[PDB]
Amino acid sequence: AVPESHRKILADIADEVLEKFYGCGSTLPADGSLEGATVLDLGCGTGRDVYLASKLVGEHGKVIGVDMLDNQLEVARKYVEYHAEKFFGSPSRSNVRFLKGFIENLATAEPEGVPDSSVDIVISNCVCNLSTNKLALFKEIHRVLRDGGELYFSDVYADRRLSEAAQQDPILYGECLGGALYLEDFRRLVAEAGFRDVRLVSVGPVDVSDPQLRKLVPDVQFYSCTFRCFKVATLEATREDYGQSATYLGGIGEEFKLDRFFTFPREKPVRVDRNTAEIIRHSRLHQWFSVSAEQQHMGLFKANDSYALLHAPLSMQVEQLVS
Ligand SMILES: [Ca+2]
Repeated sequence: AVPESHRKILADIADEVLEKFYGCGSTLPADGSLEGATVLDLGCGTGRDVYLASKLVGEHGKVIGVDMLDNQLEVARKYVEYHAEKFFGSPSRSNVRFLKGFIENLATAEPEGVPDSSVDIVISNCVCNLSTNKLALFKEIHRVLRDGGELYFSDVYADRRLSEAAQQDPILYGECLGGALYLEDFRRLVAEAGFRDVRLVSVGPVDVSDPQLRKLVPDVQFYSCTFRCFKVATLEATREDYGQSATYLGGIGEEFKLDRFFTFPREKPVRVDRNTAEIIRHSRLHQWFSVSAEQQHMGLFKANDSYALLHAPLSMQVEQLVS
């Protein structure tokens, strides 16, 4: 937890914001990739993650938080000036705002709604499983994102379908296990929402130890997954070879790790499927990459040392890439 680069910025953030923040922090993409981005944190709380992003996006970027806990927002809302001077030398130069509303309908949040195609990166940590309608949440994320933008988030998933009994249990529900999707049900739902290519960034195990809770979910394996789901018009459901290479140019780290299949060393050409090329080309990432032209179609993409897993269901990717 807590990368070194963030550590200094957190030391700067108002102690009331940190003391009262509920939850784990939203993980963020590589810091350099955030410059100038518009970022939205679903379930922002006291604003810990909003304020951290504020600094990293710089003065041209902007950050929006949403949440419906009155108490937590009121804290967030009154340290705007604080952080605008601590990051940007004047108290009237804040690049952030907090909105009150259900994450399921961003359009009706207060002061203002989040308009269509206005956001580069949507972040959240552990909001979906406590959510009332997952599909409507995902559809709404897709609405607010611009082309090339991404949902970059962490949640709890399961390696199989939970029983109605487990879904009804209030302790399980509250731990965000009860509402966990089977990963394949997840992949289909999110695709029905418009996101056709889901990329695994990292995965951790989650254990249920308490013997009676465990009895509702006997052999179920839960995982904490961070996924990134780009909104890019040209993506297909399959990962197809059109003979391309991408080359990370430098500037935002020694190397760029797109997901658990694709790592790009500075100035070394790496062969890529066309989905991966389109993500690079239409996302903010284009700035730090060179992507070669589409040739003739060559079949499914195999020029990767884990290609069989690359095409396998999410379930197999996750379980293999923990162990
Ligand atoms: Ca949060």
